[PDB]
Amino acid sequence: AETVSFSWNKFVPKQPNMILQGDAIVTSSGKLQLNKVDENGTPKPSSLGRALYSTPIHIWDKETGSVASFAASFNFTFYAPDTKRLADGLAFFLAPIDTKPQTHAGYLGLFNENESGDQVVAVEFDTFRNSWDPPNPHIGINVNSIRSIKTTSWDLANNKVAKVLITYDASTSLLVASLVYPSQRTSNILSDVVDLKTSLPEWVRIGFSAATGLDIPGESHDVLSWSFASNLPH
Amino acid sequence: AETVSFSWNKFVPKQPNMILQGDAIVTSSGKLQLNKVDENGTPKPSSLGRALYSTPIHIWDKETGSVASFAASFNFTFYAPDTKRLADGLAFFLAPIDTKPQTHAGYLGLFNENESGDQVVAVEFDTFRNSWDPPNPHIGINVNSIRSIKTTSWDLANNKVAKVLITYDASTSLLVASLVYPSQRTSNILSDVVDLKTSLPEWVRIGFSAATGLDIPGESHDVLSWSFASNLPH
Amino acid sequence: AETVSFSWNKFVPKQPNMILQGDAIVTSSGKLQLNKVDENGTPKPSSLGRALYSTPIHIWDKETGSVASFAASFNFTFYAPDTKRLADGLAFFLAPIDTKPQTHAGYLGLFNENESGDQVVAVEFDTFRNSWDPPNPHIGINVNSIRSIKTTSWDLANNKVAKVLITYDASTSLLVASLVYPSQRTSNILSDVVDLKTSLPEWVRIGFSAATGLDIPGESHDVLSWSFASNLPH
Amino acid sequence: AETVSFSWNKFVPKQPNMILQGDAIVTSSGKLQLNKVDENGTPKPSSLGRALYSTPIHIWDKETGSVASFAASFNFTFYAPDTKRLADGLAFFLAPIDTKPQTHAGYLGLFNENESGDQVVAVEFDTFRNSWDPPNPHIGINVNSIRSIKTTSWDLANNKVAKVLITYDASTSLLVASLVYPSQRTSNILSDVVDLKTSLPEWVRIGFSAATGLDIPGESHDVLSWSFASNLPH
Ligand SMILES: [Ca+2]
Ligand SMILES: [Ca+2]
Ligand SMILES: [Ca+2]
Ligand SMILES: [Ca+2]
Ligand SMILES: [Mn+2]
Ligand SMILES: [Mn+2]
Ligand SMILES: [Mn+2]
Ligand SMILES: [Mn+2]
Repeated sequence: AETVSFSWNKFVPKQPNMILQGDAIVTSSGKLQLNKVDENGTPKPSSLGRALYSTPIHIWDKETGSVASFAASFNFTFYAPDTKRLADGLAFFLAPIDTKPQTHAGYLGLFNENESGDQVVAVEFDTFRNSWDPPNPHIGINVNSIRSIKTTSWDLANNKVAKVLITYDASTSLLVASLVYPSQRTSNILSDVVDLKTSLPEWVRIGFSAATGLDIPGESHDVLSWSFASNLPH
Repeated sequence: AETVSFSWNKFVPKQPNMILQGDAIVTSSGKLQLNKVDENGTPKPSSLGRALYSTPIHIWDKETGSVASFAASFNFTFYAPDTKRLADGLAFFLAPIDTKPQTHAGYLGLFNENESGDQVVAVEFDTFRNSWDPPNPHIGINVNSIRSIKTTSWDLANNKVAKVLITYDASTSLLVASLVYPSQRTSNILSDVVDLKTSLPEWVRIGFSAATGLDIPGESHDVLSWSFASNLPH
Repeated sequence: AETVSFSWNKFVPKQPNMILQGDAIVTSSGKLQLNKVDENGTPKPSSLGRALYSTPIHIWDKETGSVASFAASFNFTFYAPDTKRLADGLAFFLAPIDTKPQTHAGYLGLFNENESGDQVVAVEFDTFRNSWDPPNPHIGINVNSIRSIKTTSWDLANNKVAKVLITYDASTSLLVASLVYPSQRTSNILSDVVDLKTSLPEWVRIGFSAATGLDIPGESHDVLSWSFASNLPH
Repeated sequence: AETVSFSWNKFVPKQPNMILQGDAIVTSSGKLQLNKVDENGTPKPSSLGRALYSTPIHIWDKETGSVASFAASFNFTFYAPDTKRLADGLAFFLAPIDTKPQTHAGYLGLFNENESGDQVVAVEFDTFRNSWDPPNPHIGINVNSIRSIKTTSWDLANNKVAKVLITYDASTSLLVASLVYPSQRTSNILSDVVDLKTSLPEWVRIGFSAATGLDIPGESHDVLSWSFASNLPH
């Protein structure tokens, strides 16, 4: 086997094991703040921040044919000055080692209009209905496209902390995404199969991406903690 | 801290670390078969089997005031000769060290008519609507009563294997129960708060209980694997 | 695979997951005190206490032929009113589920004069030279006999805490025993091969045994903490 | 807490999570070969290869004052065409993020003549007696100096695989280094206290360094596997 793991209950500014892109920064308060915010703490429209764990992960082996199973968890929140006008969302994803930020707003920094997507697999938390979207805030599974292969309703709550759990079982190629609000005693879950061998390169970096509304502030997105474990078998 | 854990991908007949009650047995095939079955593999009505992990778990400390966080997973299935007439269900639970089987059928071997329940906490997978029940097969959280404190719809499927995950976070006293059918790419999740300090004794045994229909065969219930981890803090 | 593990930084009187034999007790102070002691804290000669983890461990599989790898750690100490007259020692061991205390003093509660030993594997910390012994306090590897298959010098220290680590690698059948005194910055290590398949039953209980001098007080032995992990492969 | 871990039973050429310096390469055979070798497999004198795990480790916190505990293991070997003329050795170490190779031969690529050492902590396996050295191959604990704070005899064996275990317990600041030859059923152990807070920077990279004899071939050094875990407390 080949394994890797990590856990933090907080971020540390300038931590050398995280790559930051876009507007993403880490506050003295230990928060990974993905989007730029006004004085009064008001998200600025057209913000785009990404953050990637520095060490590349070995996700599958062309030689042995093995695919890793993995699991990630995190806590996050968003703040919306106007609960009625949200945009655009947050995503957890896997991409090529040299991944750079893509289009903002509704493309969540991952993808691009008029272009087939890099090899990017993501789990989205989407607040804004684009043409390709279902109605309402949803959770989705994106496989090389911002046009989700499967979705589900996300009972979101402004300013409350959401506890997220993502899991991938190589044995069934089944990806599971669950989200829970302890404050609310509320919960959501989504699942589908994903072939990692056909959607990602052998080695990838994993991380976060979030965007504020194109022309509106939408909501800011902050990640509070992060945990992650991968097991690639012999 | 104080921890304990275990994992098996199969059961072994006569394994000395499992307590069996009722009709529960372990097949040569490595299945923990909770209910008695006809020649043709047809569940017998009024069957009741329970099985408990032999070592008692330390769930909370009256001295320090600490409460354990824990997590359990398992795979299970049921077989119903007649999909239209199911009964009664299966449960995962925690009870006092000296726990014995209670009433069958709709009481899931856990509880009793006309009696306040021992200190029993359970997560149920309920196939039969009793008076106290909501309509349809559901998943529930029972806290000393068969009358669930909270429920959710269970998209079940005859003969398919369900992958279950139960979690308890002392920090928020939030219990989470999730169930997934990889065959179906289908999933369900439930959550609520439970005060272990007021609902269980310091030490408990954890295990399985299932019942077939009172006067009908309902469905049989088999557990295939079991994993479990507890962490009681200083 | 099949795994089990546990960890405690202290013992709790009456803990239901420990079996006590002989004079062994657990103090309110969280110490597993193996031998009986005078008012003034003076060991009584001919004391014999054993303690076993309640759940039986699956050490090897006659069917699959697999053997578990495992690891145990603990902290312990002894007190000797007279450093010049020590006896007899302490042992960590594995034995049959129904193991009962054997001969005391130099037999460490494990074995018997004039009898071939049950299926008992042990790692000893031996303070008293019996006929079969090398000179000086030593650490040994006993395989069904109190006459160690291999030994090494133990730089012991009265009243100081020793940190012990025992490991078993099925892949090489190599058992490793290491002991460290942080106070002293001193350390000792021993290793040899042991065939578990030929020296123990499939299932065993693991635990501690200690004896005070036959006609002298020797030293008392206390275990402070215990950790343990086993992995039996498919 | 803050943790990180990893395990590999083999290296993969071009793996993106390892930094290679000097002559270090990874063979198709999955071996991390630290030193350059003739056609016939004969070490070339004045070889110097280092290899570092790419992600920086958080070893202590100036803010909280906490220091990590950690553990590393590995398998390694050396080949000596002439068992009577060995040089110079291998080391496991921790250094600053931007660590570069230093002096070769007896300086093990870590240090320099006439210079006080960077903040480098190491555990050495030393085959050649330099002026500062004790007689015979030894294991040592180097703290900012190639002049070991403590040493012990190393019962080495040409061409056999050694299994190494290094541990650091913040609670006692005690570093433990153990080495075992299963082929030989032979073992060695060393321990001393090390103040990480005064000998390393908060963040470091960990890795391997080995050197062949100045003017002689000495022995080659190959690392076969690597495991590592760190836990930095709140
Ligand atoms: Ca959208
Ligand atoms: Ca019911
Ligand atoms: Ca003796
Ligand atoms: Ca030297
Ligand atoms: Mn969407
Ligand atoms: Mn119900
Ligand atoms: Mn002896
Ligand atoms: Mn040296």
